[PDB]
Amino acid sequence: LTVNGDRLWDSLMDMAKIGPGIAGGNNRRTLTDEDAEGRRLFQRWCEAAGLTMGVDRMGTMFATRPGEDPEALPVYIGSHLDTQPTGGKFDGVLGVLAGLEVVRSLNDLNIKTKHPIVVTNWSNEEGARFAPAMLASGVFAGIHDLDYAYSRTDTDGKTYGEELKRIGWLGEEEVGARRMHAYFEYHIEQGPILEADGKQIGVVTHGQGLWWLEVTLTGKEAHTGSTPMAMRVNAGLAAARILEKVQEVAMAHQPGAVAGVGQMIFTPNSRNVLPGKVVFTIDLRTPSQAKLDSMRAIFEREVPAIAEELGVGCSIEAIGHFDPVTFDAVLVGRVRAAAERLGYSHMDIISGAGHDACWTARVAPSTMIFCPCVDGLSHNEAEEISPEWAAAGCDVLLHAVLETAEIVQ
Amino acid sequence: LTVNGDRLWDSLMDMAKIGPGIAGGNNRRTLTDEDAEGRRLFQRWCEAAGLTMGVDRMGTMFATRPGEDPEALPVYIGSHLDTQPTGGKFDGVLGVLAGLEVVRSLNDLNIKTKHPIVVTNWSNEEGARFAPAMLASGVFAGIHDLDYAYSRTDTDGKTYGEELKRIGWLGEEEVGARRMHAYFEYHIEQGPILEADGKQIGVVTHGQGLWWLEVTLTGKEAHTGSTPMAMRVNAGLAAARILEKVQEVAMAHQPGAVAGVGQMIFTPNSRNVLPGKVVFTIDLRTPSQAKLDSMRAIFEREVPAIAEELGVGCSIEAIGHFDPVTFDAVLVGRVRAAAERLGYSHMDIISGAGHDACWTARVAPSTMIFCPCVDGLSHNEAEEISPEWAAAGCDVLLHAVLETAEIVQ
Ligand SMILES: [Zn+2]
Ligand SMILES: [Zn+2]
Ligand SMILES: [Zn+2]
Ligand SMILES: [Zn+2]
Repeated sequence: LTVNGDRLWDSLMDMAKIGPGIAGGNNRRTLTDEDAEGRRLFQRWCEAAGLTMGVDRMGTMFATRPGEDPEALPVYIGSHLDTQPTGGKFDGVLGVLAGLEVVRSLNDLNIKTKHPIVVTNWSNEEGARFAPAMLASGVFAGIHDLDYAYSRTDTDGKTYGEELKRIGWLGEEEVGARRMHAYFEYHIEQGPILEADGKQIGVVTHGQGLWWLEVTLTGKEAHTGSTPMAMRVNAGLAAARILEKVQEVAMAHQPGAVAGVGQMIFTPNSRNVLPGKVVFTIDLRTPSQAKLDSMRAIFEREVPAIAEELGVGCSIEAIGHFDPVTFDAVLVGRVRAAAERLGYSHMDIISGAGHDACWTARVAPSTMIFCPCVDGLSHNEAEEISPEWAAAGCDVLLHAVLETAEIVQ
Repeated sequence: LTVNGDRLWDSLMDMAKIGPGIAGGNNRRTLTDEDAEGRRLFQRWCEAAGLTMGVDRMGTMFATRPGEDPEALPVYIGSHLDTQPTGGKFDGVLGVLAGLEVVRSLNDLNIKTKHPIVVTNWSNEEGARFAPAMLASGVFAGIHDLDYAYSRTDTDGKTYGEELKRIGWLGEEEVGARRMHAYFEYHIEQGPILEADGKQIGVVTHGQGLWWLEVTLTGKEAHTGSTPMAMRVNAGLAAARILEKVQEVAMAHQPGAVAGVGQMIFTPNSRNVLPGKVVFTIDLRTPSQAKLDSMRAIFEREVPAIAEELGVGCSIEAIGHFDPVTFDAVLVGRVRAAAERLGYSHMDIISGAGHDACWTARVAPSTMIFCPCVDGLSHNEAEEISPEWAAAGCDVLLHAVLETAEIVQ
């Protein structure tokens, strides 16, 4: 049994035509008109494949294929259609549309299952327009209330909840109200491991835990000409030395830990004035609870000490956190076995990023499947997979789901 | 014997009322309409003091007080009325309005001079809106042609030359056509030295030379979750290590050198994506030619080696440069002597920043006078001096000018 990879591929290219970016990728941020366009197209496809559409109060979309057991809970296949402003075509979209290809493959064969199958598009997974990321799955898994989620505002000062109403995807359903037999998410690695190790299938075992530590450094705004070295209070240098320490800390915890900085903000950011304020986020991740606690403790001690070294003030706010996630070992094994059975090359991998699956794992037996991506490139328009990679993992998805939903024939 | 410090102070407070900033300072950037308003008020004052106004093709304003010798070249008293967006009330303004106070004090006493005195408001000294700084004095001293200066455009894409015409300060006079007997500029220190050493008067002997080395680092945009440490090409860490090098190089060149970074720009600047591009300016300065060449050479060699260490691409563009300026020893001497005779405390100081004086020094015997400023604060709305500080240095200015222009009696 396999999926129609050509049909999968075509769907990916059709969805990529909505909210196209500036370089062959996508800018289809959550709750834009472009996102509404993608939602509608997906719904059209879902209906054409015999699925009934449910929508929750966060706008998550649940497309149900009936099971033959009316008491059986559904096997959910989820991801997200929303993208980064420099979005790739495959991040998120692959998982959603793989779920759709699974259905279509089951419809082609008239397969009946005991469990219903529900293909799921989570609202605002990316957290690019409204933070946090994984916002709708967050409410679903009880991580935060609807109120909190609704009040998230974008860089235009519009709220999530207003925008959700504006495009008319404020659904009827209570968020978190569905119980899942199981949850699968198929996604690109967003990293270079599978490609570099030549593996078609990443058997996701865990998701790495993280802290986002937002560091605000307070310097003295001082002309870089007229201020002698000995009288500088240099928040940019402090930031710099902290970035070194972050690298040193990450390296002391190898293997299987990361830390680094993506976002750095100097104020005023003039060429001839030392910053009054420097803000940055230390992103530290590991599947190892001990390493995550250890890096976080180290940062809490050393970051202000490095600031203090330069007379720079320092406050640290935890703006993101979850502990390492263990995917359901039975579902993991199904994915591993299916990859073996299908003759695909495969390895076990840690999910480096968070996904909606990391939240569903709290309320439901959850796992993920990875396919490779070229050069580990993600969150960028040049993000690439082959149709062969797309289909390989969708095949593993088909098998793992069908084993879980249970074929009636 | 002295200036009216009350009248000086009042003029400062009147000028600070035009294009007021957010917080006690000024946003009266060059060739804004509020710049035009400041120009107009200064002209009104100038005319009421018996000065005739000339304007060059850059909009520099030259207010002449007659001399008794019709062949004598003028003693120029210059600064600028344009401010940083978060400008202080005193930067530039003090010099121009001190020139006006000198005139008024000479008029109060009906003093005649051999040399005419010209009060000068240079256009776009700050270089906030249209870069570089010292644009009008630059053209005056032949550093750059009118073409280049006119073609400077702001962040809105309006050109300097359009804007100059818009406000109707495109003057008749050929830029650089005036020959100066002498040039004085009275300016705040913009640094903490005079304040820290309890001196009222900075006798400026030299202006430090500079290089501005804009470094563009090319990294790999890579998710900070999904990318293993060993596969990162981290342009932000490269930037960090370069900032540390910059500090270590600065500290090796003490005494009498600076280097540091005010401007840092990460792209895309997301929390979960390592930058594809980091741009920053290494601002390095010293009155020592040897140390300036040394620092420059060391950066040109070591910055790419730091980048190469991390696999980061590196490109260095010199975006600004002038050599150390020696102010005219005779005019320096007069400033020092006038401070001594008047009983003000005083020290020799190096101009940390560039000023219009540093360009006039090419075509004319030039010097500067500094007064203190609170905490070295400049290019910020909380930039502060006392009326006492303002007046002490304007007194030294009156004496130095009158000795140079020569009293008739
Ligand atoms: Zn995703
Ligand atoms: Zn993503
Ligand atoms: Zn100035
Ligand atoms: Zn200034």
